[PDB]
Amino acid sequence: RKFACVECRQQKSKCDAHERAPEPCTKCAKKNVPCILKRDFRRTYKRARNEAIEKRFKELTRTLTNL
Amino acid sequence: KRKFACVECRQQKSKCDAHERAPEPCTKCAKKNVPCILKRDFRRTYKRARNEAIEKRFKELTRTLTNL
DNA sequence: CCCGGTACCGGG
DNA sequence: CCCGGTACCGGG
Ligand SMILES: [Zn+2]
Ligand SMILES: [Zn+2]
Ligand SMILES: [Zn+2]
Ligand SMILES: [Zn+2]
Repeated sequence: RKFACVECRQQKSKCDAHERAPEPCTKCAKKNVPCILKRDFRRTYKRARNEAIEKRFKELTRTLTNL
Repeated sequence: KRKFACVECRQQKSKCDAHERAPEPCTKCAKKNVPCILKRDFRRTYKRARNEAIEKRFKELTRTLTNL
């Protein structure tokens, strides 16, 4: 059907791009950011990803310091 | 604070207007001539699975008795 | 901004 | 009727 754009999918917000024609969806406009489409796109769980990077980062640093 | 859908509409993943329909059963439930019940804790039920499963446990029993 | 958690579309 | 699968609300 009428899928939601990348940003709106990431922010789990109501997207009206499919109605906004070539003009960026309201949301992406209210943020002055390219309203991109990609039926393939999947949301990124930020919070998690960060906790991971911090952990994987410390773990790395720590391991290196072991010399 | 969101408006939950009635049992039947949840079971059928159909648009439910139970709320904006006051005491009168949700549109969908009325047309099906069935009770429009509301239960927050209600979870749908996968029919096709249940059936396929029920047929196996039965057919397994059929082969055992037949294989004798 | 982010997301847990639903409502519901579209199609078989 | 049934559902796979995705849009979006409601809130911190
Ligand atoms: Zn959008
Ligand atoms: Zn957009
Ligand atoms: Zn209903
Ligand atoms: Zn109903």
